[PDB]
Amino acid sequence: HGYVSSIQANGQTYPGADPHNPNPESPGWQAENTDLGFVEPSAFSTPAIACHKNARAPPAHATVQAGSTIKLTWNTWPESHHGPVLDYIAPCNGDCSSASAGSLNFVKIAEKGLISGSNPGFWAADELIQNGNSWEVTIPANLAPGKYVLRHEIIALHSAGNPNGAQAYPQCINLEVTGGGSATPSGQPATSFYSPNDPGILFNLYQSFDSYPIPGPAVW
Ligand SMILES: [Cu+2]
Repeated sequence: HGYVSSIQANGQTYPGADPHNPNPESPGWQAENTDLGFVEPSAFSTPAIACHKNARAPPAHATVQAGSTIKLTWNTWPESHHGPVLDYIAPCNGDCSSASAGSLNFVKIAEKGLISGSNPGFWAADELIQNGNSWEVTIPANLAPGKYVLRHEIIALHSAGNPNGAQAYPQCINLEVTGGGSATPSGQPATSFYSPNDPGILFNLYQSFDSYPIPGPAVW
């Protein structure tokens, strides 16, 4: 349990989207993750998996040049919640202030899963804790200018050995990308990412293994 509480682009720092205090200057999507909780695998076929429960587009955006870095800080992250950290992006039409999360066509732009070991092993989520509860996302240098939605996610696997036990923590952020990129992605809705029986979703931390198959589509 946790949420993205701060968003940095050089510098400019923005507050994250606290579900108990919707804030007009935050570029984080305004969701009903009031427990700072997760979306369960049975909901991976519903719009909740895009930007979290009942998420609504915010009226602010972070501005960032293609090729530069966004640094995201979580308010906290528990050591128990081992799992991958994944980043996706979708173009957004219009000013992105009325966009439906379920209609966004995302591509994956970065991922990290198991780093080393097993039972339970050391994971991207553990690195995120060691970094200071923070993660960096590089916006692809050839991404064309425009309005986009960044979807940053941890999938916690501490109960994922049981059916419906994985816990997905998506957090969406409105971006305006600037610069000299030329390419636009051809993505798919977030309901296409994951299934309850994917090997990286139904995954037992508490045994020996030497790899982890990261779920979702290929990095763009
Ligand atoms: Cu939790």
